[PDB]
Amino acid sequence: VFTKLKPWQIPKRDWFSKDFLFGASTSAYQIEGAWNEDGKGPSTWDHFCHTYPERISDGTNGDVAANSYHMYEEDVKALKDMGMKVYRFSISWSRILPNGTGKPNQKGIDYYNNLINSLIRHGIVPYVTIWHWDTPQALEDKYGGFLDKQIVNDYKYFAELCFQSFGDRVKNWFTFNEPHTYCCFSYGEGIHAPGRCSPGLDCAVPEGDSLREPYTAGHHILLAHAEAVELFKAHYNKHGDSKIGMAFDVMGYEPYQDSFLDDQARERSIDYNMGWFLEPVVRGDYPFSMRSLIGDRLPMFTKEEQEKLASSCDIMGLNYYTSRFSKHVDISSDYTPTLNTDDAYASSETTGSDGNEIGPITGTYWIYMYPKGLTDLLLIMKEKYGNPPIFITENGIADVEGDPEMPDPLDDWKRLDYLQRHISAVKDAIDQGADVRGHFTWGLIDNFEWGSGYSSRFGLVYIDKEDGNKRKLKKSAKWFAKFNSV
Amino acid sequence: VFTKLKPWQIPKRDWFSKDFLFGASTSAYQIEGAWNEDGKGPSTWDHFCHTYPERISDGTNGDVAANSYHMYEEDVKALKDMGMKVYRFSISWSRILPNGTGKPNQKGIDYYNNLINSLIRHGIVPYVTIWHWDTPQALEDKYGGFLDKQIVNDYKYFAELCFQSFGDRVKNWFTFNEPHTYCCFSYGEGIHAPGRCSPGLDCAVPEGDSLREPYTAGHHILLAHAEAVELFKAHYNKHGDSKIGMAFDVMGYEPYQDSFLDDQARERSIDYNMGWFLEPVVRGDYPFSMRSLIGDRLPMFTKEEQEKLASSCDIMGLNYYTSRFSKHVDISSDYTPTLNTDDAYASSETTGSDGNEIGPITGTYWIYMYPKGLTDLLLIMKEKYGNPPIFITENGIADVEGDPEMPDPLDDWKRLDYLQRHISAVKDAIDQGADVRGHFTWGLIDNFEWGSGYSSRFGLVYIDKEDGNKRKLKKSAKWFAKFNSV
Amino acid sequence: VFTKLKPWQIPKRDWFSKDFLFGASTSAYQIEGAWNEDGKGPSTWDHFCHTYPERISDGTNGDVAANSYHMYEEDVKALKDMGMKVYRFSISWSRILPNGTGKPNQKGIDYYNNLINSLIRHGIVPYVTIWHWDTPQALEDKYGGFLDKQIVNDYKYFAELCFQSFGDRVKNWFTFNEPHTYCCFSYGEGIHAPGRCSPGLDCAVPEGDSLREPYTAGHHILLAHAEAVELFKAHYNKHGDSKIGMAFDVMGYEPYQDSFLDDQARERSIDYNMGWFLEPVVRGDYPFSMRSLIGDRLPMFTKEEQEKLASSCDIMGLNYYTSRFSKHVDISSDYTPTLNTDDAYASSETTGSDGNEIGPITGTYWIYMYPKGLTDLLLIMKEKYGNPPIFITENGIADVEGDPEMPDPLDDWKRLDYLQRHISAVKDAIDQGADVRGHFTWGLIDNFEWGSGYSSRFGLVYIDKEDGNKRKLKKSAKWFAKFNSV
Amino acid sequence: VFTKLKPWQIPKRDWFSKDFLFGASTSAYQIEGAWNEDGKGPSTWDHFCHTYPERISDGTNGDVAANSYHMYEEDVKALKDMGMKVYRFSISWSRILPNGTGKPNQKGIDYYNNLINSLIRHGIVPYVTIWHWDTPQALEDKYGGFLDKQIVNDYKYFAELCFQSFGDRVKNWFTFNEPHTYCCFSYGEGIHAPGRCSPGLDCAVPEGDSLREPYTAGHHILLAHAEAVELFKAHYNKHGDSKIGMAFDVMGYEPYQDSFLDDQARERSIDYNMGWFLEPVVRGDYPFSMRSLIGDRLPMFTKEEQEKLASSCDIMGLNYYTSRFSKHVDISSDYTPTLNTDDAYASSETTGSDGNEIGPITGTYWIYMYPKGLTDLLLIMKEKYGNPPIFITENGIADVEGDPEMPDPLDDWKRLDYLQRHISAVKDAIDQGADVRGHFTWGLIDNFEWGSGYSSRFGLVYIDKEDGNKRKLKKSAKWFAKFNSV
Ligand SMILES: O=[N+]([O-])c1ccc(O)c([N+](=O)[O-])c1
Ligand SMILES: O=[N+]([O-])c1ccc(O)c([N+](=O)[O-])c1
Ligand SMILES: O=[N+]([O-])c1ccc(O)c([N+](=O)[O-])c1
Ligand SMILES: O=[N+]([O-])c1ccc(O)c([N+](=O)[O-])c1
Ligand SMILES: *[C@H]1O[C@H](CO)[C@@H](O)[C@H](O)[C@H]1F
Ligand SMILES: *[C@H]1O[C@H](CO)[C@@H](O)[C@H](O)[C@H]1F
Ligand SMILES: *[C@H]1O[C@H](CO)[C@@H](O)[C@H](O)[C@H]1F
Ligand SMILES: *[C@H]1O[C@H](CO)[C@@H](O)[C@H](O)[C@H]1F
Repeated sequence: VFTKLKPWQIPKRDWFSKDFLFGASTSAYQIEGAWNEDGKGPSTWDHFCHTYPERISDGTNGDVAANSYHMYEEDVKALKDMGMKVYRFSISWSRILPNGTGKPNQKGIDYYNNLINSLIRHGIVPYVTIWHWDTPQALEDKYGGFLDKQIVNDYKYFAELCFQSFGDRVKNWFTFNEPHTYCCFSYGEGIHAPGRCSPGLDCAVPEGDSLREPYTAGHHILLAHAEAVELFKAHYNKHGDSKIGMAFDVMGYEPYQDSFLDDQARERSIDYNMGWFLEPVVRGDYPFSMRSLIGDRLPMFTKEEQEKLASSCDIMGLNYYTSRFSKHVDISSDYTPTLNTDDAYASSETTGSDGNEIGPITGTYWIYMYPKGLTDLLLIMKEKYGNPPIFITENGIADVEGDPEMPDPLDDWKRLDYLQRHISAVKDAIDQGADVRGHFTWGLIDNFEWGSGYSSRFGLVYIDKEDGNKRKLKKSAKWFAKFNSV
Repeated sequence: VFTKLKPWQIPKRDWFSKDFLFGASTSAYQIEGAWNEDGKGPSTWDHFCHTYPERISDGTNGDVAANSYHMYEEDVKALKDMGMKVYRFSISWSRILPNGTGKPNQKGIDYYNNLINSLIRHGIVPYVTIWHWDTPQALEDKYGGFLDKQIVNDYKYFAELCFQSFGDRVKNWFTFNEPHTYCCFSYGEGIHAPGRCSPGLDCAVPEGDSLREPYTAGHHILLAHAEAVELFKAHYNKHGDSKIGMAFDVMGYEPYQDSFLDDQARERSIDYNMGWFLEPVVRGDYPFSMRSLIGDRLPMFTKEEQEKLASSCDIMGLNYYTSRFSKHVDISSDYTPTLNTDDAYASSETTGSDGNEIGPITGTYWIYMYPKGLTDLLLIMKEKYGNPPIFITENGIADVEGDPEMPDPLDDWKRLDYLQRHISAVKDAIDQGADVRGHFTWGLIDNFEWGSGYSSRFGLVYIDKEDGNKRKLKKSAKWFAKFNSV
Repeated sequence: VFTKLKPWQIPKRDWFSKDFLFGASTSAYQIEGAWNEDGKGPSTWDHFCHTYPERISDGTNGDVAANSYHMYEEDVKALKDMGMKVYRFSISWSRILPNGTGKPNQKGIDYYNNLINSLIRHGIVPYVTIWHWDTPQALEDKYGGFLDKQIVNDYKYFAELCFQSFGDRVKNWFTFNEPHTYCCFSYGEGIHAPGRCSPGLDCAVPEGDSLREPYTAGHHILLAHAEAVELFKAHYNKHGDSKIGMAFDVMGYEPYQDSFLDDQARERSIDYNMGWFLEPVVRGDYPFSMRSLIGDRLPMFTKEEQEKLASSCDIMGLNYYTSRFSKHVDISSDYTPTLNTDDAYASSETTGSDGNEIGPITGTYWIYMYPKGLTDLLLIMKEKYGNPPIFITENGIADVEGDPEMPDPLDDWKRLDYLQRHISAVKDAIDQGADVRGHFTWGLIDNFEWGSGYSSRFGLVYIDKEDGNKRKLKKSAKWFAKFNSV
Repeated sequence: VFTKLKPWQIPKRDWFSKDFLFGASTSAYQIEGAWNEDGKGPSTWDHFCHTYPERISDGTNGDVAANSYHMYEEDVKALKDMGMKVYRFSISWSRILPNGTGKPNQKGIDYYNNLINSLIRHGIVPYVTIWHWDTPQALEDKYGGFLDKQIVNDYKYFAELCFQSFGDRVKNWFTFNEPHTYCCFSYGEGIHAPGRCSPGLDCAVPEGDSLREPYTAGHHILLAHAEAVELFKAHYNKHGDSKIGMAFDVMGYEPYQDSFLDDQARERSIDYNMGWFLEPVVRGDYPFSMRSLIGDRLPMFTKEEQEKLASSCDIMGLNYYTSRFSKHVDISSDYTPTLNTDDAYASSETTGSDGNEIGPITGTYWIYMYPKGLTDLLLIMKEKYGNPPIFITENGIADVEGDPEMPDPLDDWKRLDYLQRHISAVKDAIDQGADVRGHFTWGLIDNFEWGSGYSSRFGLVYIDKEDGNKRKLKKSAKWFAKFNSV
């Protein structure tokens, strides 16, 4: 049993202002393929699938993906067929600068220009993510990538190349997508590229430090962000018509039990999941809870860095899927952190004190449906962080390959119902005064879901692997066509 | 200008239930004198005035004080004349056990029995504080007093002697009064006996550690408390008619500025000022904020100790005078704590972000009038800590000797107005559901105010030093006589 | 110490609708100079500085001021450089009709036409104040100016000349600016032109009646207003695209103490400060509190006048700077009013019952920062007076010449912070449903601040007296350029 | 149609605390008879019926009334049969001091002692009204009664005689009952004894001043009250077990229409009806609205009088029947007050702006049922005047002689339903925190209703005029017997 909305509860486009923006997202590694064509350099993700293919659940990789490097016109067509106003895509760093640094790859640039111009031809606004986990392996080999401060200037140069090549047409940018997921998975658990973790943990490269490397990578992301935004505002915003921000993964939290301790744990969960990266772009420092618990493992900003970081986003993206219960862990003699996420002293529980799961499972094991958590986080943005302009830059569910209760990949009523509930939760936040400007479904098309490969399908549009990677509208996509009055 | 209540706003006795208790407090060192009579041993406070007399502002000490060791019948008479229902006094450890341990001093015991029996004769209920800063100097010399765990068992034995000698008549007990003030002043700033602080700070004995000794003393107080309460419940409560708790100094806090940082600082101020000692008797551990900021300087409880501490108070005393603004301090490279109170990362400010003091000065430099802070703390007790039974075991103001705006020591309209506002703030909390059971003014009589000597007068009843230490009712006391319908 | 907003609390242009209007104000006498050029007649203010120069604090006058009669193009340029959408300026009655009545001065008219056309050329909307304290001295000499009903028809004719000359281009008008300040200062205290007060008070011309002349002048203003608005609606609004109202000085009030008496005093303060002039344009009579306290000194309206006055504003301006505490004064034998403002029976106090000032001083002695008072008054407009369209037609602070804490006249972070807090308070009112349509800073440029001369600088733009009256953008002005995305 | 409460909405005794007091009231002139027996002097009411019998609607008077001077034991019996805990009765001044002053009438005293002792024998507490409109005609003849200050001392002496004769047994006193009704009717409209009004108005003695005499009488009542209470507290409250206050007639008010003017009118209605007499005993002065509108016709208090009046009631009685709409009247040229009640500038309307009466008629033309008005006034007491102890000292309805819809005088379901609704409204106020201590129905027995004679029956107990003035329990009385569990 999965209870759907009553029909009079289904969102209508008029619930939202005329300037509010509906769209969908993808990322370069997840859809493009052509991983070695036209001069493209390898990324950490090319390298990690090619050297540790067993770390992808279903044995696949992104060498071809949805083949959007050649089929992008079909991605544009599917957006136009759903009536979407915005497409949020990412630039593959390694496609445009094969060595991370130096000579731009002109074919890489032409590709983005082609997609950009096609969107504009079709009345769709491009929102661009500069970096989406996607680091050139040349920079990884040369100095350990995000673990070395040399990443800061190299990223700055990449960002600049984006502004120069695409900024006359692209007016909305996100520097980084999901720094918290990236740091935890790539350098804490190590299940994501480049696959690092502490000795004795199970990841491709157990030569790292799960209590230190995530913070180091994180700190360089934030410094990279501040440099790029400074450069943008000084030399690439002459009309004053362009906006730049960052997109954050966020989970909602509820206290595990009715207890002032779990109330405190909940605030530590949110600092750690959201405030890690958001509190630096707001005030130029990490949350106090994090500095107090993580100490010398969490680098200090200089005064110049504090001030460059504070107020560095015109827009913020929130990538939201699900929520957890937050359960208080005591500081004690018998307990020491082993993963970076242990430093919150709050375990994320899928079941609450009364023995119930937080909401219904939606397909993949980690997406429990809890739209209230999203409205809650949006009200924190409003009340605590100054109500800056929010886009929901990811929201959606997977259908899991071979699941007997999702036998027809186009009949995604479950995805549709989740998306309708979340859009309705965004309406709730807007009615309560939250400054939300858009909703971008993850994903436009089924794509390579990292460690799960293609086996997790997140698209509004089906990618038929047995039929030449053809784009087919699912039931969800067809609802959007009607909703957007196409 | 000091604005008084309008007359229709003045509390009436009927505002409060018939079982609600109005009373006054004193402590042994502050009123008794007779510091070496009838076999009494010296305390840390005898020693500290006799060895470091220059640490008392006005050059005085407690050798004679109000001379309540001989004039207690006049203290009883003054309570009866105001119509008070309760007298909260302390037992001098050194009077009853001159060496801290061993043979009881029978004259010391007789004295308390005399006071107790006189109160009961006069219809007044005795509430007894076992320890009020007042440690035998023999235990201080032998092992450093509260800095050594041997204090735990020695205190237990003292408490037991109290229960045995006085428990057939005394049914309400506080183990300790103001642990937070005691730890900060006696071992942090070192302005109170035994006068210890870090090398390089200005106190009588700069041989201590202002970042460690306060926590050590504190931890032993809490262990001493748990042992005494365990012993009490097991062997001294056979009728089940007796109650035992602890009394805490508390300041109200308001955020310095409208900022989520100062909201966070405020919660750290309250943990540090109130939760330091209260959160152990509630859950058997210190506040998480304190463990996170203080780490190895804050001792761990064993599991037996956690469980003995949790729910160890039947009643709690709140000693309230004033409030502060709490201002957020960042964890940074350039900042290290030097006093224990630095570990809150929240400075207590008397002036707020708009440049105004929190409330009017009342006489002594640290008592700013802010009755709202008291209602607020009472609602935290209710909402956060389970609404346990609260007594206001201290509340009041000083008149400062020689102040030209308080030229007549009996005309204390200012004290009266403050007390009426605070009683009215207690009524506010009770109307909002806070379980408040009594209000004890500090102090019954002018007394030795520690480092300020007699120059700070806190009494409802004037002690005429030029007229044989005679008790004279002030205007405040006379209001109580009417209020209590005498 | 002057605490600034946290950076995430700073208003952004998007807080406000696209039709909301940001602008700045000036007045003719305060900026124009050229006080006797091109046929211009003298005003009461020319006369009052020339006959009583000692009544201007710093010994200056408005003979040249900012020299905007010749430098208006630089005023326009400074508005365009800040990105302002609206300029609210006043018409000098005496420039356009040197004798008050009769032959128009064509050069006077040409001047306004030049400013108007320049604003429109530069995309800026003109909002025009017809009269801003600025009465022709010929009418003052002939019949005592606003003290004689002949002012009513003479003003009507002046207004008509404005509508005829400028109404094809100007579509928003205010008949009068700050009647309450004008009546109190010019005829009560007498510190403003024409400088009248009761015998025995200290003003230039103590031949008046501080209990009667303010009400007489006031009543004629209101009658003048009703005549001009009747004429406007009947003959100068053929497209129905024009709006006409009045602008009121207002202070916020808080009760001095928690007392139903001070609650009553507060409502009398607001009637006297705001309702004096606003309640006539709403219902066609003065507030009942005023008629009850002022009796025969407060003229009666006829029925025709009541009906002409009621609903006579399409738009209202609120000129807001600061707030006061209102303290109840008793009607008693021993007390009689001497100034008109005594008739409120409520003294305006800068300090409250707890001994604190209402908010921080901002430079000049009478501007205490209290943005909450503005939101409060805006909610009274909404809830009590029918939520008519409100413009904040003045709001700002002075920097005082020679103040050692404002040594650099362009570094006006203090002004900027006050303005950001007030804009944010306007946002608060709008979120609570108040119909606020614009915010005009006082002043566009440093100017002649009446009895304080040039020594009080109110501008967003500095007027460099040592550099040829050159316009220089202050830090506040530069913030507006960014805020308005220029 | 008169809609009754649903049965589950009917008050139960347990709705109220165990100390809450249910009782009934009467007054001396209205029930006693024996108007010239045993040495009793005549009152203003004896004189007024005997000289102006045509001013009593039904041609009757109080010469015999209920004959309670001889049948008081039946009044006691009826209270005991209903289970009442309290009887509020008045002392006839003229019975106990036939000449107003001088030799006490011992038989008059014996009578009250007999009633008092009988109540106590029967477990009923006496609450005594010293004066209830009932002035000795000797004082009326000698100096015009309440119009001369000599009434002040004469009343003081009468009160003292009461305290001396009855104070060992009577512990609760009201100095005066309904001063506002008394002043308006006796000296404004003149329909009550001594029957005075302005020349040209229709009353027995149109030789008075309806704009001045009510205030003069009122002011002396208040001075008389302050003197008696001062004397009481100083010499007749040695155990501190006695309480003294005043009882006020009050109507509820609602604004006639939704208009800030009617909101203002409503506050003037309440000041005039309730605050006239209540604001003096609270703060020692009349309401500001009254001083502002009434000026020299409203006498000033001296400072001694202000302070003697302020806080002069331990208890307050509210006599409540009904409510009105308050409609704003303008201060204008064409309008001058003729009756004292015109000075509120607020007409009391029985019908509201929507054309509906405020509530259902209950029998007599002026009692419209509106229990909400009572809860409202009780919350004003709580929120504005300090929540002093309130008794509802009168509340009830008349059955009108010959009314065809009340043909059986004992079947008073209508009275019962009104009383149940009002008791329930008192419960509402108590639940919202109002300090209400008792409910006394007017009246214990049918009695002489002043200008309406016996034709208005207000009793819980019927007085059978055709059967020897026999007491018969009505349906209402029988409900009380059950309610009070008899
Ligand atoms: O586990 N997560 O919270 C989470 C969030 C965003 C993500 O993108 C992913 N992910 O790609 O596996 C996981
Ligand atoms: O400074 N304090 O907060 C504070 C509290 C209780 C106290 O007893 C004292 N004291 O005795 O100095 C001081
Ligand atoms: O004192 N004021 O409230 C006030 C208001 C507006 C004003 O314009 C002035 N003023 O020009 O001096 C003063
Ligand atoms: O008319 N009234 O409001 C009112 C009030 C109390 C009353 O006692 C009377 N009365 O006796 O006629 C009348
Ligand atoms: C947002 O989450 C989705 C779902 O896990 C991922 O595919 C994206 O890459 C991440 F950006
Ligand atoms: C409570 O505070 C008072 C006032 O500072 C001290 O005298 C007491 O000893 C403390 F217990
Ligand atoms: C508004 O107030 C400002 C500041 O006092 C004055 O300069 C203006 O003339 C008045 F309209
Ligand atoms: C209370 O009102 C009742 C009903 O009008 C009168 O009879 C009383 O005398 C008055 F006190």
